Amino acid sequence: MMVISEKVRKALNDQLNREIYSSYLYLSMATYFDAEGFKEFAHWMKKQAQEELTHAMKFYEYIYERGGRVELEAIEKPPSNWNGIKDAFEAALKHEEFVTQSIYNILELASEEKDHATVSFLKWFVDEQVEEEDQVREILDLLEK
Amino acid sequence: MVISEKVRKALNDQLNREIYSSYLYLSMATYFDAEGFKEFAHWMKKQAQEELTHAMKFYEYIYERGGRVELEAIEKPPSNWNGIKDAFEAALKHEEFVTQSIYNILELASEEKDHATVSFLKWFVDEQVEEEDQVREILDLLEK
Ligand SMILES: [Co+2]
Ligand SMILES: [Co+2]
Ligand SMILES: [Co+2]
Ligand SMILES: [Co+2]
Ligand SMILES: [Co+2]
Ligand SMILES: [Co+2]
Ligand SMILES: [Co+2]
Ligand SMILES: [Co+2]
Ligand SMILES: [Co+2]
Ligand SMILES: [Co+2]
Ligand SMILES: [Co+2]
Repeated sequence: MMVISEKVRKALNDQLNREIYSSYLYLSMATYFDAEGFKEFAHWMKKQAQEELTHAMKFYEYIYERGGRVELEAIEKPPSNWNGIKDAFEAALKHEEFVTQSIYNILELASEEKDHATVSFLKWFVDEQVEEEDQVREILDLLEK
Repeated sequence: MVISEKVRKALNDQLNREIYSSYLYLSMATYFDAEGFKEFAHWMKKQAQEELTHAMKFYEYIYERGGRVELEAIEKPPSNWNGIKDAFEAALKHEEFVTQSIYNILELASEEKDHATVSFLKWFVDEQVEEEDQVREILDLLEK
């Protein structure tokens, strides 16, 4: 019933678990901000946390509409503390660039397999990822002022 | 054409709404730049660019479904607002109109069992919810 390859289902499945860890990382950034009493930065991390679950569930439902199956993996414990405000956001940017590269790797994999549906599915996330990296760069830019 | 004329017209209308939103955000950049709010202006210019990418998504989807795009005249946007908060409230009010308009196309596309168009729009429903919350977040931070 699967109209994607195993290599593609696997890579999509891996990304879903990365989106889940992303939500968890952002949640853990919330705990740091909130403990430092930066309640607005924390509110942004909790919103980002809920959005990354939106990302993960988008991968979920794509995997299944293409006849695949999802296996959830263990979620590593995220850091719960950073050396200041700028450093936590630098970590967010670092993580978002990591997510971007991983999505790029799936896109090239899907193109070499002539998988049009998965290429087209992924282009939506490339744009969101460009937006999400620029968001952090803007925050970092404004903090060094 | 594998979309109905009703959906095509709805999608072409939204394309022109994205085109206008881009021009609105550019106009807001002219205001922020005039007033020295250079960083705000950069946000507007990036948003103007993004709204154009929204326009070209609808463009390509229409042609991919066998429809045609027709570009309408672009209204002159406001040039000036009464301060930063006023500029961002207008943005928020404009985003809410864009959100409603997309839902109306989603409603119509569902009723016609146009599955491809439902699936296309659900990306925009989610982007719209984020874009609304971004400017709402700005406004809350301005009350400060
Ligand atoms: Co808040
Ligand atoms: Co994500
Ligand atoms: Co992200
Ligand atoms: Co977005
Ligand atoms: Co986002
Ligand atoms: Co910038
Ligand atoms: Co800037
Ligand atoms: Co738009
Ligand atoms: Co918009
Ligand atoms: Co956006
Ligand atoms: Co808020």
